[PDB]
Amino acid sequence: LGGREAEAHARPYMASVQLNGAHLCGGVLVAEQWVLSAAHCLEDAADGKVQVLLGAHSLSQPEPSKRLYDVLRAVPHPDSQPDTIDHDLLLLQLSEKATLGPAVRPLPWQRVDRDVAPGTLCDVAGWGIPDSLQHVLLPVLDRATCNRRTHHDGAITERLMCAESNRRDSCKGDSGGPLVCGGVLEGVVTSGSRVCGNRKKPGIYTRVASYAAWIDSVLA
Repeated sequence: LGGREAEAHARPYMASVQLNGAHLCGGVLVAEQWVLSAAHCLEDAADGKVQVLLGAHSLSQPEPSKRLYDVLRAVPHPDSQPDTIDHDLLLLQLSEKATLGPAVRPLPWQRVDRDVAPGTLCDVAGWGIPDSLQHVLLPVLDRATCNRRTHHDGAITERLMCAESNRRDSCKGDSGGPLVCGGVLEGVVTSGSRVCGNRKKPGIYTRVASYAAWIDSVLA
């Protein structure tokens, strides 16, 4: 473990989904040629060019591991739609297998369909408003509380999970950012609301383990 040039990055699985050269959404490298993000990211596809940037820590600094990849195909869950929070997953296939290294490496995702224990501190990372990749450990909430914190609209299914969150988070945070617990991908954020108000809201993430068969079916 020594390459005088290429530097190691703490979160080598983070991918930046870009549109016309600017950060659109965070994503996670889950296989050499696949990046998982949220379907709502490709919402207002300005019809521009969409690419995936890997090996980046900071989007405003030169780094030897940064590499741009084009997208061969974008596969949103078949049941996702703009007016629902459900099945908000999106798999992007890169133009070619990503060259892996100290700054580029796939992250294992949870295939065992069981809830993350409430209270567990999970790593949420992404590029907010962007510069250096931002990350915070947020505690997972029990579904009961989350349901009541969402004003009880039964919006939280067993295919979704919740984490604590502050205001900036719910308005200035990465719109496709993963939720990683114990080094395993567990969730993908469902929010993208850019309107910053005083309305505090918990963080809602799509549980990847809940869509294991689908992810498997797509990557096969």
